Amino acid sequence: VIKKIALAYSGGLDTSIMIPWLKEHYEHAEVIAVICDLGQQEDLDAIKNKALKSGASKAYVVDVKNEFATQYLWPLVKSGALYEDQYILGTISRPLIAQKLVEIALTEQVNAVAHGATGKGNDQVRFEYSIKALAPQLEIIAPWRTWDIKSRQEAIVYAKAHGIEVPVTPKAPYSRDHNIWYISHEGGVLEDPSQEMPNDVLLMTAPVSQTPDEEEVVVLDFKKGVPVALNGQELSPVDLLNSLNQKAGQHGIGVADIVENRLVGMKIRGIYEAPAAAVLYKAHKLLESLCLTRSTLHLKQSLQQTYANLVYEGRWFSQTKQALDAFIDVTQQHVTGCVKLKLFKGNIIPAGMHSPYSLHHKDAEGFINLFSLSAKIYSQVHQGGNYD
Amino acid sequence: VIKKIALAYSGGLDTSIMIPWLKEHYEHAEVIAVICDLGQQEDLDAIKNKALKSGASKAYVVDVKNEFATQYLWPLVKSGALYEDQYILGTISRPLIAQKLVEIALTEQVNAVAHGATGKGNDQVRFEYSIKALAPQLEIIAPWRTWDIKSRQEAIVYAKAHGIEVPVTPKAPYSRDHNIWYISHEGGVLEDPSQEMPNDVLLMTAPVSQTPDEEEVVVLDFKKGVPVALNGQELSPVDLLNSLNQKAGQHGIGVADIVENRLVGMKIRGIYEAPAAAVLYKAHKLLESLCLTRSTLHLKQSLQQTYANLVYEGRWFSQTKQALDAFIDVTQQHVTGCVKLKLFKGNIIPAGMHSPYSLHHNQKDAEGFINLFSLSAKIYSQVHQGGNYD
Amino acid sequence: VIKKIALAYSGGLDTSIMIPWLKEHYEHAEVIAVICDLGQQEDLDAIKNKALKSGASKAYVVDVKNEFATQYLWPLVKSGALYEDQYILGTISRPLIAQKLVEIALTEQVNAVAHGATGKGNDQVRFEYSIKALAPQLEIIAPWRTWDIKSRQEAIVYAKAHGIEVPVTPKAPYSRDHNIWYISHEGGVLEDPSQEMPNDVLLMTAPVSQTPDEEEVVVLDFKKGVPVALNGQELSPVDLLNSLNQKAGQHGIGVADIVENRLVGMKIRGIYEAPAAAVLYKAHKLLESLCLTRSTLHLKQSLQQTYANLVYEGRWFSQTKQALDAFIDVTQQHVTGCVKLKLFKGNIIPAGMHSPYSLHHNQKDAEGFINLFSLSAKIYSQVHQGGNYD
Amino acid sequence: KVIKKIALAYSGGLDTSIMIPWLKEHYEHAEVIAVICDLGQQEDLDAIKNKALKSGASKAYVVDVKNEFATQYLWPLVKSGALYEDQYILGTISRPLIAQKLVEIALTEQVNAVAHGATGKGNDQVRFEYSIKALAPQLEIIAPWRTWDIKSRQEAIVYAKAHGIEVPVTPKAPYSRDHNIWYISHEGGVLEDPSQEMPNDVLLMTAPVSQTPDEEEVVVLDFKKGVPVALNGQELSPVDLLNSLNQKAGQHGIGVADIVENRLVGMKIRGIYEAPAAAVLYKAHKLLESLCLTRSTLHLKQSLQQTYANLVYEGRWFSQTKQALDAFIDVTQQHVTGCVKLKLFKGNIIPAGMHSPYSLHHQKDAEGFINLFSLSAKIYSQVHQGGNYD
Ligand SMILES: Nc1ncnc2c1ncn2[C@@H]1O[C@H](COP(=O)(O)OP(=O)(O)NP(=O)(O)O)[C@@H](O)[C@H]1O
Ligand SMILES: Nc1ncnc2c1ncn2[C@@H]1O[C@H](COP(=O)(O)OP(=O)(O)NP(=O)(O)O)[C@@H](O)[C@H]1O
Ligand SMILES: Nc1ncnc2c1ncn2[C@@H]1O[C@H](COP(=O)(O)OP(=O)(O)NP(=O)(O)O)[C@@H](O)[C@H]1O
Ligand SMILES: Nc1ncnc2c1ncn2[C@@H]1O[C@H](COP(=O)(O)OP(=O)(O)NP(=O)(O)O)[C@@H](O)[C@H]1O
Ligand SMILES: NC(=[NH2+])NCCC[C@H](N)C(=O)O
Ligand SMILES: NC(=[NH2+])NCCC[C@H](N)C(=O)O
Ligand SMILES: NC(=[NH2+])NCCC[C@H](N)C(=O)O
Ligand SMILES: NC(=[NH2+])NCCC[C@H](N)C(=O)O
Ligand SMILES: [Mg+2]
Ligand SMILES: [Mg+2]
Ligand SMILES: [Mg+2]
Ligand SMILES: [Mg+2]
Repeated sequence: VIKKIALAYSGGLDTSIMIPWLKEHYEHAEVIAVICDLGQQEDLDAIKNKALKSGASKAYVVDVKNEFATQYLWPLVKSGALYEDQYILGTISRPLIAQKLVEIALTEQVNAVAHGATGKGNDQVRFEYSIKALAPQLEIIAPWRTWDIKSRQEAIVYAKAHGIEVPVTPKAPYSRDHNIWYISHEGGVLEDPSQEMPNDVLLMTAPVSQTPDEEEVVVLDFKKGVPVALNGQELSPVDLLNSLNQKAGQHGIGVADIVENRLVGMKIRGIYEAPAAAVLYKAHKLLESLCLTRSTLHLKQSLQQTYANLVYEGRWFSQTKQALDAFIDVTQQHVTGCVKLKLFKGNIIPAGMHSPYSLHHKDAEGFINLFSLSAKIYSQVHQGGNYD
Repeated sequence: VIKKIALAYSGGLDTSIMIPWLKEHYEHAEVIAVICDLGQQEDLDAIKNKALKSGASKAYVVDVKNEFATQYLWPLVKSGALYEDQYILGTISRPLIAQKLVEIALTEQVNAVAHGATGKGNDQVRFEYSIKALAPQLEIIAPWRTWDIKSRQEAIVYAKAHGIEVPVTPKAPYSRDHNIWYISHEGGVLEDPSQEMPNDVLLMTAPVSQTPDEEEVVVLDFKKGVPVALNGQELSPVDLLNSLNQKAGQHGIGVADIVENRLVGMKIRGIYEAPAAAVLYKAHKLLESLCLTRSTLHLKQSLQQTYANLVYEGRWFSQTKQALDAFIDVTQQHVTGCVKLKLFKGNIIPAGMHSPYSLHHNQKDAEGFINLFSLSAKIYSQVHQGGNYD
Repeated sequence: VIKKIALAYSGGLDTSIMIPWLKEHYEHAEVIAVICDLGQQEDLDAIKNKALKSGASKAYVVDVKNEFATQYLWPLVKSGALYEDQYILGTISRPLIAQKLVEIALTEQVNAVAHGATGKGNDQVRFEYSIKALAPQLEIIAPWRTWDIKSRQEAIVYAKAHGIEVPVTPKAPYSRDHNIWYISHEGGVLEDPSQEMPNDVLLMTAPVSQTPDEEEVVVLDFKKGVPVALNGQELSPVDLLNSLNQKAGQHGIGVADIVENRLVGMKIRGIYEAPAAAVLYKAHKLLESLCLTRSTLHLKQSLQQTYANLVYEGRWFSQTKQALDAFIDVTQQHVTGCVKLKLFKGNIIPAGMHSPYSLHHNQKDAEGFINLFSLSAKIYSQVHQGGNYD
Repeated sequence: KVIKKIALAYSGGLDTSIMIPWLKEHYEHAEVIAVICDLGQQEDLDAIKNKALKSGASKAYVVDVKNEFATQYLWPLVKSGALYEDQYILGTISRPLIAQKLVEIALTEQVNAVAHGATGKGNDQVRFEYSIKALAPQLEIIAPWRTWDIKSRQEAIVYAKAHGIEVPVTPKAPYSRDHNIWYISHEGGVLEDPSQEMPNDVLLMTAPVSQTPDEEEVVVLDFKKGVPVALNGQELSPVDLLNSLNQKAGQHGIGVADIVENRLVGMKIRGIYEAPAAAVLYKAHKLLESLCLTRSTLHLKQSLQQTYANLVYEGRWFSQTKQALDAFIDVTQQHVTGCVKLKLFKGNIIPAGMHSPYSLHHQKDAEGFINLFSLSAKIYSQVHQGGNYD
């Protein structure tokens, strides 16, 4: 008996019209909106009011920027994971959105939760794996998989029919996602990989041709694998990300133009901006090269893909992830020190690093003989053979 | 009796004095010098003549640039491997040097082979693993592990006592290696990772502040994972690497400043220049992302570290490498197409790609996939009711 | 328009009633049946006649036992793969069934292919992945996912209303699959892992208490990773498997009782009989331990899970599988020799092995190896003075 | 700087007995402290202590480490599920513990050096010395087998007699053995020919299958967080449970492995290993994991078993790499809690039921899952139209 539904509400046209749609298809159902502040830099008061004006009985706005940075982005930094060796995994936000939706749903005695992810992308998997992992008893409603709205023009017609304001502004040329960690752009003319990136895509990163002609030095202090200070100033994760995004963005750093494999089974061409992320990944990699032994570094690097795939596929809320985090946290115990980097014209240039736990500071013949003994034996057995 | 020794001879003071040293410690032994042209851009006829003036009975100069490109660098490009996710592995040349040394050693019926790799580095392992893999019967002599010479001034004293001319110009401030693929710099003041790279290190790459203010477009055509044309012009591998090294180096591309783990058990700070290698790695990665399925891409990426460690450790001549190469060659069958890149201020910027084998092209399907993909998570959370994942 | 359908036909009641059901739901479609002889040891003439009596216009019976052994089981033996470290993967037959279904469909102007795998299992994924990999243009029809028949009694009602004869003998208490490599049992009272295996499950393996009191020696010759002779007699793959299944089954060998993760999201309890497979896996493992270097063995063992998952998931017809097969075939080049084993009371006991390519054959070297192998540990403990590894 | 005191890992053999006078000879006025560990080798340790004192040791410690061997070494090993090269139960996991106790006493006694009696050709010298460097990088290590002029057992006997050490006539053991609560190892002698079956005088704790009981024996194992806590309904300490299970499973002929393994020191060795309780615990642990872990956790954990096994085999126990693996493993073991019933019979460990409070064992969706799971295969086959996967 669906009497009450919690909707992950982003403020767009689509989730706005899902409020009356949900109330139409679940008779006398009350709809509560859940709005997360992830750093998308939108007017959340206006989004809250729009949810209420659209028919929600309540509209929660939850500021999750610090929780996102400390509970999601910091473990990701520690993992060093890049999906398919290229993608900075900004959709790590989806399980956090799901977590807040489920938390509020359970305090509001709702029967079902809903989200506005489309029927063709990855985000629907991320949302629904997370919801099942957190609250297997909650019904999930995905209007894009059910309703007859097929186009933006149809959504606009429906919006006007239900008193939802639709002012004229052209269709966005690109489908975008924005949080404190990244900006993603896909769709439209981007879906043709034979074409270069158009010049109106980037939103927070300067094209290299307009970057400063003087390099900028940044000094990052890390403790146990995460950054705690910038240029000698202790900063919260959010403040450090904000400052580093501004600096590295001004210097054109961090743009990735990639073709990736979706979980749903097709390839997509995406543009990703993440200036601070690129700088943090570089500094973290340098410190690990100083502070981990060879065997630890090699084993940890061999698990980056596993971690990246888990994040990409929405499997954050799993024992598998818990076990990887426990492995990673051990490896990060001594990843503590100072990394100086020069930002300049899209480049992150090493400028020195140090750590109180730096490992940088007749035997050879015996090592060589025993290291190569199996090769010597093999070649004696296969005399005259080659390795072609 | 050791009557004949083949020496891998690079032309420095050290391998020059190894010639009388070997003749002294192996009485009446004749020494044959083997010099490889790997693209180090040195006067090899001068090096040949110095080998003979130093007491070598014969001095071979073998031009192996083409074979280095096709038999080593092209498999490396196909692998996509980077040691510790950073190093472009220019010492992939060491097994080739060992291969030419052994080939000549067997032709000349020598009793032993010798090399001048130092006793503290990786190159001695690379040479000696390769020699044992190719010719386990040959004795190996490494003078740096046997002789009493410890410093350059000690080598100079020895050279004077043994009729070896000492070059006027001193040893560079850095230990360097140079071939068509890369230039490496280590040692000296580079052994302090707390300092930035000095301004006198780079030899083939412009500093980014001194790069052109206009971008340059390059177009690379690939066939089965390797580049066959640049800007619409079919080029041999060596000509293509040469051209791309010039273009990308002019635009400041490809400098790596890293701390790596040696095989011999300690970390070293190195500077690596490899402009064309960076451009080819980028283009190859882009084309794989278009032409491989997800499962093939993910499996191949998971073997890159294995390949990189094998190359770094000198294990090129092994059945393990042969098996990896067979796997890689299958995955490269359709990595064929065109990649356009912009070179600019140290950046390699995607400018479009296409492939006749590109794999890039209902709502009811998604709900079923979601439910079964997530079923195990739903069962787990029902069993551990109320549990967190903290 | 779907005018003609090829149905993978096993001869049970369910695939029999699918023939009239397909004709009802695809207006006047012709249905041809494809029956594979995989070693299920059934009366294939009776199955062929039952397909025709049920309304099939044609019923092909294809003997695929040699193709199965040489093109599927031999690569599997070479891989050493066991799904979740326990399961011998007898459903490697499903891509072969799909391959014959498609081969015949494309000689018969067929528009759609059909199979009788249930909607809850793995086999439907295996069939339909394979069909899409081989012939993406063919439509696929799975009646269990579409029709309203939900029980055996409902199937019987439907058979009676459509002229399909109902067998006198009931449904077996277990869902079974049988080919030359294995017999699988699941469902029924087996779906309680808290209970031991009932005494009426096993079909080709003696209970251990009912095995001979004298051991039996078998001698297996291998060439390039696959068995070519048994007790000094060269035997075809099918004859060797048949003989070894009889011998090892009589000695109680090869029963696995496991809980496995399905691809479709849930765990299942299965009983698997595969006597010859257990013996061949053991002999192959022993010879690899003799003929492979350490690095090759370790790398190959690290890919067994990948291969096992690929087979289990039905991804046989993929470039990923082709690349793995290329890797594996290199590693098998020297896996050639003789393994003697004692079969006794459910045990496979090594009794000696040899190979012309066996790799089994100073104190000063050890100290240097130890010091450099341990140098990284010494540096770390000097840096972290007073620490522990708790 | 002058070596005044040496701590020696002292086993009671002839070899470490004569190392006390040898050490005192080669390090003038040095005293020798013997360190004897109780690992379950079932020897008279007070007699070994007395022999050390009689041979000239100033102090002789006997450290009972059986409980901590089980809880700090064997229990993590059981939780890992690791087998070296998929065959070896890793009984030399004891070597880092021996080194740890040696180093503790070394530091307490303010000695200048530690010594051990491992030979120059084996793995144990690496295990001891890696551990010693990881725990105490400042301590000098003395390995007399790598230094002294004693080459044979007969020479060791001559030396013992010239230095007052009792050598009564008792013939050379035909095999080199190691024994602790976890396993017994046998190698050397006629075992070094893999073409020969195991001789009938090898086994010491495991019945040959032909003399095992004719009635099966049920054991019930309760596990909590991946380790056994009770046997047949009785809570037992780890040592008591291992002792009881070794007796029961040994009586039923369980757990003998006859293998060829790759040494770290670069060559293969043929070994016989007995470990009855270990085989039973490994089987029970594997069954419980199959019930309680999700598929993705099981697959990832199984993929790290080889890493863990190699680390243990190579002596790298005292490392951050091991600590990180243990942290991963411990998370996966949090719900590996429940009851496994097994039948021991004639060398077989037969599943007889399992249950757990955390067991994970309990039409339209399947089509959508199939279509998206197989979409990349369909796209690939449309691009490579009509292609094959041979
Ligand atoms: N900050 C957020 N708070 C709550 N729900 C969110 C948030 N961001 C995304 N979602 C949910 O995730 C779904 C998918 O995100 P998204 O791709 O941004 O679509 P959209 O916001 O509906 N459309 P658009 O205007 O093009 O961005 C949304 O429909 C919401 O259900
Ligand atoms: N092109 C080459 N041809 C033949 N042998 C070579 C070549 N390059 C390197 N070697 C061998 O490898 C050894 C190690 O190389 P390297 O570190 O360059 O030492 P080096 O040339 O003797 N000294 P330096 O002058 O400081 O570069 C050399 O001594 C030679 O034995
Ligand atoms: N040897 C075979 N030849 C052709 N098709 C087969 C063969 N084995 C299995 N199949 C197909 O695979 C499907 C699933 O196999 P299976 O689980 O045995 O179902 P079934 O045979 O229809 N029912 P049952 O009588 O309980 O064995 C069958 O319905 C057929 O479509
Ligand atoms: N329980 C133990 N306590 C102390 N040291 C030990 C113990 N077991 C082994 N060691 C050390 O490990 C070394 C190698 O073990 P091992 O192979 O048993 O040689 P051994 O005891 O000297 N000779 P053997 O009588 O043939 O077993 C010994 O020489 C000791 O230094
Ligand atoms: N709803 C969105 N626009 N999401 C951005 C998707 C980014 C990227 N393709 C991913 O799947 O992680
Ligand atoms: N002799 C030399 N300078 N060799 C260059 C070594 C570069 C790098 N450290 C490597 O081991 O591959
Ligand atoms: N239709 C059948 N009876 N199939 C046998 C299934 C065996 C095993 N569970 C597997 O998926 O491989
Ligand atoms: N000293 C001994 N006898 N040790 C037994 C060695 C067992 C096995 N070969 C190993 O290296 O682990
Ligand atoms: Mg949005
Ligand atoms: Mg040189
Ligand atoms: Mg059947
Ligand atoms: Mg002993």
